[PDB]
Amino acid sequence: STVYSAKGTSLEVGGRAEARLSLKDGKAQDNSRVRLNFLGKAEINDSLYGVGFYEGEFTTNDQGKNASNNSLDNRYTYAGIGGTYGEVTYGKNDGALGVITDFTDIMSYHGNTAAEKIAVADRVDNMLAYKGQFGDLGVKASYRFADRNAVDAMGNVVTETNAAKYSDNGEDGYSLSAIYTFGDTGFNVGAGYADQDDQNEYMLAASYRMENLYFAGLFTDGELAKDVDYTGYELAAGYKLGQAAFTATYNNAETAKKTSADNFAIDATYYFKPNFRSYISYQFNLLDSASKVASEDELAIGLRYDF
Amino acid sequence: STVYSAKGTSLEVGGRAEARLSLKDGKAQDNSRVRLNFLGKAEINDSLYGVGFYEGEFTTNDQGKNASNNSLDNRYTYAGIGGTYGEVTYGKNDGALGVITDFTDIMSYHGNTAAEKIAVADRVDNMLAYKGQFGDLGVKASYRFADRNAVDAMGNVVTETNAAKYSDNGEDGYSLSAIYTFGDTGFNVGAGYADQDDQNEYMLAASYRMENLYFAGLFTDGELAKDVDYTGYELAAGYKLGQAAFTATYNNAETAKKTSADNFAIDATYYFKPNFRSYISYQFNLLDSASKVASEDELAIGLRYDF
Amino acid sequence: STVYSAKGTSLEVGGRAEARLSLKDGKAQDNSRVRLNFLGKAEINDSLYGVGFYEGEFTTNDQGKNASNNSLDNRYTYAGIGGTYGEVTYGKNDGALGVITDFTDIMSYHGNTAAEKIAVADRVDNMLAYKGQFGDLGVKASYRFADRNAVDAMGNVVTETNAAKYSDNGEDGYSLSAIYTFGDTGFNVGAGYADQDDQNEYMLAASYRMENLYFAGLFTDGELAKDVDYTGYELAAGYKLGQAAFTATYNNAETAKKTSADNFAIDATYYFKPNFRSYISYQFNLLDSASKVASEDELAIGLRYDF
Repeated sequence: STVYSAKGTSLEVGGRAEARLSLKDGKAQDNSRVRLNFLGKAEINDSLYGVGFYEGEFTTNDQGKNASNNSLDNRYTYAGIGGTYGEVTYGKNDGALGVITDFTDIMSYHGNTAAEKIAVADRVDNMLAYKGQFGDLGVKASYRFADRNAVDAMGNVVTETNAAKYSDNGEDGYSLSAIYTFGDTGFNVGAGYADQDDQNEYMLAASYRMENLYFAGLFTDGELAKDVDYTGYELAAGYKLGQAAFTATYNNAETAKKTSADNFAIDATYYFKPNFRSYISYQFNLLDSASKVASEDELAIGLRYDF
Repeated sequence: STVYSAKGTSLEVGGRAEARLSLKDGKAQDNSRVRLNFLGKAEINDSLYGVGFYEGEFTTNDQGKNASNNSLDNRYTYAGIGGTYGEVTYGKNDGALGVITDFTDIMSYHGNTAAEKIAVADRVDNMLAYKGQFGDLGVKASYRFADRNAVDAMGNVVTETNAAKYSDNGEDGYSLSAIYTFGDTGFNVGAGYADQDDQNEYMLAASYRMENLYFAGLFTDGELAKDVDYTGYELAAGYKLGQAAFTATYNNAETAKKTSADNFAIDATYYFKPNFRSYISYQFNLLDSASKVASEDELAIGLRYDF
Repeated sequence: STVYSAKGTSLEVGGRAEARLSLKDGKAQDNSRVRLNFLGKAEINDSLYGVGFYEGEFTTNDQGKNASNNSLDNRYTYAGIGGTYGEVTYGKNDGALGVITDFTDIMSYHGNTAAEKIAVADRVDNMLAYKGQFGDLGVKASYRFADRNAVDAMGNVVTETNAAKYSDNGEDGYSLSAIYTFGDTGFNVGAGYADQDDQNEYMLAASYRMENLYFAGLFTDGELAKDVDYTGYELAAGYKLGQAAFTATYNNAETAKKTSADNFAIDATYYFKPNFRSYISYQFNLLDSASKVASEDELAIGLRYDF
């Protein structure tokens, strides 16, 4: 029953099977998903290595029939090289700000509703991505090229068979972030910045962990388009008791000077094993009459198996 | 060349590569397919475990060119928990009646043409599924929630950005089945029921196995819509001689009081190994002038490798 | 962390993660891709075996947003049987001429621009494929059935529910090739032929390898439609120095009596390990004013991890 890699010294296969039931106004939606991933690494010498990575996400939307479900999202497709000076990759990979949004994104299902990341800062293709650790300072960066297109003699996009010349879409950008870990103390701070076409943002964050408790704060500010502001605040707390972890978050965002998210959420997660867990979560959506839909609370129940 | 699971104690990778040539009126169609699956299990204690499962189906339809083939069907996406009282899952998984249709679904390619299962009884998402064994009695059940949707102030389906309130599609339902195995004797009986919106059905079945022979009967009856009956009958026989297994079935169904299927089929399957087999099969389609297409016989030839 | 095959004695998992940056007129396109493959083999006796194979290709096209990327191509889906007299498969697999085009297709990214293969000769479904080695002679062949369709009483394609009779698309064809290896000398010659509907072609090739050097020639000639000629020429050279391999090719094709490709290209590839390599490549496109687009040079940079 023995499984081998064709060419590598080794291959790590991972991902999840994650059953998720969402209840809003007593009505049920299946938000379940599978992820499959493949990680290969080639040691070159004891200070240099090559890496390759894929991850896909697979869902269903039957709507009451045994349908054919052709739903795939290639979340990551990259190769890279790393070693003494860090790691650099090309192809769809994470920008710089995810490690900052992680300060307050601690829940099983809810949270992360007021820390919007633009593409170059989040996860996107046609991008070089860098990371490295220098003592207690963790750094990330990315640079994204604008995407080549083909245009007619008037400059409109057409098929390469019938085009006059190449142009591009102006979607270049970059991101940067740093995190300082204060020795063994449990304290971290973080910051980052990103810029792409008419969008820019910065983030600042801090956190503390001590034994069975955790808390953290996050501030996000910038512009999602020309003269369209965005500002967001999140706070987070966590408590561990045996194999159970309980979390709460408060998230608040405004967009174009109007409240766009306002949510307090709490959950309980039970770890039967490190890779098998159940959870239940409730999000109080505190926007007023926002339409009724935009304001509905959410109950979520789940079971998560990690491969 | 060594392959590891990222987080699990173990991972089982399975599926098939199955070459299938279909001939009708001397004209060939490629019905070949690949299935890939991933099964993870986490032992919690010696009476409790967690489970996660994915399976996809992958085909081609070139029609004479070297085409790009984007054909995927996520057949199963689920997690569950089981142990002393049985197993329960959420996400796309089997309803109760497949283990009943299996009494007569014994051929490599043909058969199973007069035992139609509705969605909640077959395989569908937004569904809790249960199974367990109590002595010689095997039981299954499922319950399906209706699917949440979003509607305008007049109650028509629209995008959640522009909706007034949540509603649903009324596609709730349930299924149940039981199978009794009569000790070591080779005798089994089975029954089940399913109900969803305007559809309901029941099934009754029996089978006998003794050494190199097998035979079985199946009866299906109910409604596929309001005042639209469905009744189906199947009989099956099987004979094993060395590494070859030969099967024959007769299947007959009526729908809205008219004959909709009438097929006698026979095949031979040779097991070179437990996981590599060839087959040939012929289906006599006995409907009269039904159009010519609806009445054509089918010859099928195949080769099946299981991973 | 242990990974097993469900039913096989063993399973080989392979493929690649391949980062590729393409630059034309200073404008960047992400041509990166992942391939995943699964190869199973069942030994029957010491002169007979069964085989099953899948391979998929997975890409992204974000165009500056963190998009959902549903891009899959099932490149191979087949099962087969082989042993003393060779191997035969059915389902999407290679026709006969790829092993001939390989004489001059030696670069990491460029080359293979003037050796066009028709479907039955390239890779296509509804096809039997054969290969075998008889002393120093390597042979391949394939035969493709025309694809069944369903037509109305006037002979137009419609759904099988509403059709009168079955017809087909006339897309039958075959291919054949042979390669003679002259003992230990480093010399090979090759030839092949293919025919499908209104297309036919032949190929002739020769190559020499000696130590750190390689060179080769390829000639292709035939018709891509009724009274639409195609002729192509390629030359190739290769030099290895430590872990670096350098290649150059010249490719020239005419179609309907006009020059359709004219490219000289050169590259360098560094093998850090057998399964991890970087490359850089430049293609001089020598067509004149062809539109500007059709004539642009290409710089390509890459990193390739093989699983």
